Amino acid sequence: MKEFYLTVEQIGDSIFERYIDSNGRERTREVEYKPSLFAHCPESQATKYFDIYGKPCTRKLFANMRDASQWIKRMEDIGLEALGMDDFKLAYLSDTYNYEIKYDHTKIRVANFDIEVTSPDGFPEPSQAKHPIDAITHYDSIDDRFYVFDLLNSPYGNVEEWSIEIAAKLQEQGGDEVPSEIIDKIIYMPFDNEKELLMEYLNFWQQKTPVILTGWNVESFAIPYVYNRIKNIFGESTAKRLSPHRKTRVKVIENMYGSREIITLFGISVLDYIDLYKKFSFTNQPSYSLDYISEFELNVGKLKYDGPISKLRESNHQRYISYNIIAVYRVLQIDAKRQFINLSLDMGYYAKIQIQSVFSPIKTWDAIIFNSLKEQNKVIPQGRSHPVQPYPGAFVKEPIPNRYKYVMSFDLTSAYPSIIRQVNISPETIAGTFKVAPLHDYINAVAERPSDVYSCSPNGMMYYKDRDGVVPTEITKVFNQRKEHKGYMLAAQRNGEIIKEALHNPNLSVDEPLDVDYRFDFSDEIKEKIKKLSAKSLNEMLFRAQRTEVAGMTAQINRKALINGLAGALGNVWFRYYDLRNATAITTFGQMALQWIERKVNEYLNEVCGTEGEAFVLYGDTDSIYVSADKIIDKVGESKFRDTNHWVDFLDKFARERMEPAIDRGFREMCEYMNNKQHLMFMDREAIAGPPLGSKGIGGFWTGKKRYALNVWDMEGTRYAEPKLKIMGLETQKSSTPKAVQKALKECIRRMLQEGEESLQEYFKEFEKEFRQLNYISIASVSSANNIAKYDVGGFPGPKCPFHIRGILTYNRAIKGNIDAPQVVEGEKVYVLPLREGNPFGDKCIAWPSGTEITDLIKDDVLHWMDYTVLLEKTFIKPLEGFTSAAKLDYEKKASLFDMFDF
DNA sequence: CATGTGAGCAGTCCGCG
DNA sequence: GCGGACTGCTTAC
Ligand SMILES: [Ca+2]
Ligand SMILES: [Ca+2]
Ligand SMILES: [Ca+2]
Ligand SMILES: [Ca+2]
Ligand SMILES: [Ca+2]
Ligand SMILES: [Ca+2]
Repeated sequence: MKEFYLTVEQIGDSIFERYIDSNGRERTREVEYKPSLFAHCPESQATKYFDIYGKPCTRKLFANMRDASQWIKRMEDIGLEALGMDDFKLAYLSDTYNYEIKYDHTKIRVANFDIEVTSPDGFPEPSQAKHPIDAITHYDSIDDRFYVFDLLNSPYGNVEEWSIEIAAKLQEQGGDEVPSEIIDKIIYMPFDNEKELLMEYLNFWQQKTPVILTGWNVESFAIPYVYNRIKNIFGESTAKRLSPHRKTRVKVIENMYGSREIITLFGISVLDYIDLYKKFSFTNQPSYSLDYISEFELNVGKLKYDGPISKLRESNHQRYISYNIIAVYRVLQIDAKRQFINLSLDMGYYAKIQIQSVFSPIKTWDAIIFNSLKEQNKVIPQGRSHPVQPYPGAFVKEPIPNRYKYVMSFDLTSAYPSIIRQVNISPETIAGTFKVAPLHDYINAVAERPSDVYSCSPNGMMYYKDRDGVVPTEITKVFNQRKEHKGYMLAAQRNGEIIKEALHNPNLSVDEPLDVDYRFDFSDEIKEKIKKLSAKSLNEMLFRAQRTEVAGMTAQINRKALINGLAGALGNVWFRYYDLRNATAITTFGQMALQWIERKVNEYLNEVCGTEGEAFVLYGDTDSIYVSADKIIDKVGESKFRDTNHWVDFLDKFARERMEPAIDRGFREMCEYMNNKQHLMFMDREAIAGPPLGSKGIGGFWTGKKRYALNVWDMEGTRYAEPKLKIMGLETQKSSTPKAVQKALKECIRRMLQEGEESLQEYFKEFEKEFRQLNYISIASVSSANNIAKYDVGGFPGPKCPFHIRGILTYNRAIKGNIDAPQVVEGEKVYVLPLREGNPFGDKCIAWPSGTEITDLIKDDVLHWMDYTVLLEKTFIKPLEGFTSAAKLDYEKKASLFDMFDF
C-alpha cells in the first residue's frame, strides 16, 4: 500500500514522525530534517525556483532547522524577504509525501476515553489533581474494544467489582441498560489500588498509543487530570510517557482566581469531540453537556442517577462504572451519525497538515497553497505583519415590514468562491487597477467599462484572464468536492420525502427494507416497491435515508465553510496571502451582483406582467433575492388552481423556465461588463413559499433585515410531503430563547403563515393560561457567561454589569461555602431567571450552569420567587408583538363596537 | 497561536420640571 | 417609564 503519516512534530532539530509503512505497519522515526528557504537573486543567476510573481530566487539549504530560523532573523534585521515554508514540518510532509495521500483509516488508532474522579470538596481541578482517578474507559478503534479500568479501593470508599450481567439488564429491572451491541466488546480490569491502575494504564497506553485522541471535554478535563495525577504520584517524567516522544508542553490559563491548564502531548493529535462538534455541526446549543447533546443527536434519555455525583461511586458503584462506559459509547454514537473524525482525517491528509490543524482554515489553506505552488517549483512569500483594518462586506436590502403572501427566493451557488473563480482573484493574478466610479453607476450600467483587456471588480482591481491563479485553482477543487456531496445530500433528502409520502399508506406485510443507495434518486422501479412496503420497513428506510442525508450534510457544509474561509482569510492579517485589495474585490463584486440582478429581475417581471415600475424584489442579503410572486399568481388568477401543489408546480416551472434564464442573461451581461474570465454567477431558485390554498394563512412576513419567516413547499428541488417553516433571525432560532418559548413562538408563526389570525389568537390564549405550569428549565433564558470577574465586586455587581452576570453573582452568594454545588465556569452557558421584588437572594435575577437542575438547597426558593410575569413579557410577548405588528395581525382580539353584543 | 462583515435585540446608563 | 447612545451577544450571510 502507499505510505502515509499519522503524526508529525518538530522537537529541536528533529522531525518526529509516526507513520504507516508500505506493509500497513505503524512505525516511528526521528529525522534530522534539512530545510530549505529562499532569497531573491539577480536575473543573471539562472535557477529553477521563482517566487509567485516570477522573480528568481536562490535556494538556501540549511544543516538544521535552528540555522534556518536564525537565518530568517538575520534577513529580518538586514531588511530582505526570506521566502519559503517557515513551518518546517509542513515542508517535511510535503517532501516525504510527494503525492496525493490515500489513507486507510483502519490502520489509524483512534482512541476515545473518559475518566471518573470522586471529589467531596467541589469540582476536581486538573491543575491540582488531588483526588484519585477511580475509573477510566478507553475505547480503541483498532481492537474495537472498551477497556475499563476500575478502582475498587479508595480513601473515599472500598467497593465491589462491577457486574456486566447487571449492567446489561434493563433499568426498569435494576440494571444499567448498557447497550447489548457493546457488552461483548468490554474488557473489564478491576484494581485494588490507584498506583497499579495508573501503571497498567500507562503500559496499556504504550502498547496501544493513540494517534487520534478524542472524547468529550478530554482536552480541558480528562487529559490534564490524568497527566497531573500521574505527575503527582510518580513524577513528571512518568507523566511524559503519555507522549510517544516523551515530550509535553503545559499551557497555564491563570485568568484570575484560580487557574486551569491545557497539556500538549507531542506525537498525539487531540481532537476533543466538543471542539469538533462546535466547529463542524452548525448548531448553537444552550448546553454542551454530553447528556444534552446525546439526547439532541440520538434521542436517547439522560443517564439517570440518585444523589450527587460525589456520592455515586460509594452509593452505586455498579451504576457509576456503567455510566462511565456509556458516556464513552455515546461519543462514538454521535460520530457514527455526524462523521466528524472522518471529515477531519479527509481534510487533514488532503492539506498535508497535522490532523488537529483542521481547526485552523489559515493553516489548512497555507498548506494547500504551499503544496500546489511547490509542485510548479514556485516559492511562497514570507509571512508579514499587518495592522488590523476593518473593510466592507455584503449588501443587505432594507425590507418593508409586512406580510408577504407568495414568495420565491433565489441565491448564488457558492457565492464568494464563485466570484473568486469568475474574476480570477489571486495574489499572483493582479494585473493593475482602474479608476472607480460610484457602485451605483456599475449597478445601473452607466459607468465606463473598467477594462477591455483584464478581468475586473468594481473595487478597482484588474486581474489577468489568460492564466490560472493558485487561489482559484485550489478553491475550485474543494468546491467540486462540496458539490458532489451536496448532490448526495439533496438526493437523500428527496428520497426521504418519497418514503414519508409512502408512509401515508403502509402495507400490512412482513418485508425488508430495500437495499438501495440513498445518495441517488430512487428509480421508478424502487418507487413502485416502496408503495408496497410495510410501515416497519418504510421507517427503517427513512432512518437510513436521513443518516445518509446527515453524512452528506457534514461533508458538503464543511467543505463550503472551508472555501468561504479562504475568502475570509484574505482579510485576516495572519494569513500569508492577506490582501484587502483581493478581499474587497470579492465583497464589492458581491454587492454589485446582488443589486444588478435585483434591477434585472424587476425589469423582467414588469415586462412579462405588462406593468412598469413595480418592485418585485422585496428583500435580499449578500447573494439572495426574495421575489413577491403575488402578481404572478394573480396574473393567471387563484381560481385556476386545483390545490396547493398545483400553484407550487406552476411557480417552480415559472422560476426554472422563465426567471432563471432571464437571471442568467442578466449575469452574462454583467460578466461582459466586468470582462471576467468565466461566467460562474448561478442564481438558482431556493424556496417556493405561500399559504395553503383556500386558507387564511399569510404565507410569510419580514420584520426587518435578517428577520423573517416563510411557509415553504419546495426547497432547492425538494418537494415536501408537509410544508416546512423557513425562519431566520426570529427568536425561535436563538439559543438564548427559552426552549418552551421557541416552541410556542414557532407554533404562533405556523398558525400565522398557514391558518391565519383567529388560529393565532386561539393558541396565544391557551399558552398564556398554561405558561405558569411549564417546567422552570423550559422557560429559563440562556446566555454565555463571559468576563464574570470584571463585574465581581465582593460578590456584588459592579458598574455596567450584564443581566446574566448579575444572576451568576446572585447564584454565587446563595451557594457560598456549599461544598458541592456546581460552580459556574467562565465562558460556559447559564440558564437565567428573573426574580420578583423582595426575594431572599437580594437581586432581580439568578443564573446557574445550563443543562442542569439548579442545586436543591436553592431550587425550592427559585421556584417560589420566579417572576413569571416578567418572563412571559420579555421572552414571549415582546417578540410576538414584533412578529404580529410586522404582519399587520393581532395576537389578542382588538376591542370594537361588536363588543356591545352577545355572541 | 489567527476565515470574514452586517445587523437586530436586550441590556445598562443617563436624561428627563 | 421611555427615548437614545453604546455595547454584548448571537446570528444570517
Ligand atoms: Ca462522569
Ligand atoms: Ca448562496
Ligand atoms: Ca403502500
Ligand atoms: Ca444566500
Ligand atoms: Ca442553491
Ligand atoms: Ca431554600
